Amino acid sequence: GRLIYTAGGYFRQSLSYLEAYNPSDGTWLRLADLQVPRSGLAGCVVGGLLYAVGGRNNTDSSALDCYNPMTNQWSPCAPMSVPRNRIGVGVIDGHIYAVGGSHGCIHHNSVERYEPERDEWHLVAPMLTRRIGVGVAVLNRLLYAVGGFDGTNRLNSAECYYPERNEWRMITAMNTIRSGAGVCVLHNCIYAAGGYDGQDQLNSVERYDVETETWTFVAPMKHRRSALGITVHQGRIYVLGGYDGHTFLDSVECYDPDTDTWSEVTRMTSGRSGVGVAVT
Ligand SMILES: CCN1CCN(CC(=O)Nc2ccc(S(=O)(=O)N(CC(N)=O)c3ccc(N(CC(N)=O)S(=O)(=O)c4ccc(OC)cc4)c4ccccc34)cc2)CC1
Repeated sequence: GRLIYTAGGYFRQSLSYLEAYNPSDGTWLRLADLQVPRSGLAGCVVGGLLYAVGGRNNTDSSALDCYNPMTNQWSPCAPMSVPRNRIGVGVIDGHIYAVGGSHGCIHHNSVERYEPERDEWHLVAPMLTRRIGVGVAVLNRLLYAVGGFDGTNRLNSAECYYPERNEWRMITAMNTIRSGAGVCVLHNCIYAAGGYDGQDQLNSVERYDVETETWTFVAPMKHRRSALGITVHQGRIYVLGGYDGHTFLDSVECYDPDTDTWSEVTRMTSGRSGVGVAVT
């Protein structure tokens, strides 16, 4: 079936593991290592290929790498215009948007679009706010950028990028300050799980309802975590690993909306934070 893929991460050092999880049977698979270990990166899928974007290696990375699940092989792509650690990523119409992130102490508000048909990156309109450790979600061909750190403030704001118009507009702020949160879209809402509010790692979780332009809380996860991996598979949310203030988790929790519950459904081969994640 489809698999949940987790690339890179951090446990004492930057990692190059690429493992895949099969929710239809609880199995883990070991795939080809990343050529350079990275954490703080994001994953996404376009046309069957997995992409590892940005992060920080063993200095901050502008790398974009493609993984073919059919050949079990990694291949370099065109690099981004700038290094982007703690990057968020979305896909619109087969094009990868790289949002925010950091290069040393520069906190990006810039955004660039990658086209796989050309192996080219191009800058689009910059966000209204600099954000590293920013969650990114794509709903209704709109790209949403949620939380993060702007270099001075941890943020609870969120903005919205309009591709046809090439512009950003703020939207309603979350109830909670969140950097390094997990953000995805499940059943036409934006979900923001976990994060770091400035003093603690969070386990709260709020979804945004576009119509009501409201953020409302939902059942919190069992393990407070930041810098977690997140994805959606067969109508549920999966959060993977992360840091809870003391430990690098190996926990994988699964949110079911209909029942509004978080189950623990497996554990990673080892505990880690700062993984990129995708499903294909
Ligand atoms: C310098 C002194 N010191 C401090 C800590 N320490 C132990 C340690 O370092 N743990 C540790 C914890 C995570 C990693 S990581 O996942 O790999 N990584 C760096 C990467 N790119 O690899 C990242 C760090 C911080 C982030 N956040 C946003 C943001 N802008 O900071 S955050 O989640 O909100 C946060 C977490 C923790 C926190 O402290 C509680 C505050 C905010 C990230 C967000 C998204 C993706 C990666 C992030 C690596 C080591 C050793 C030494």
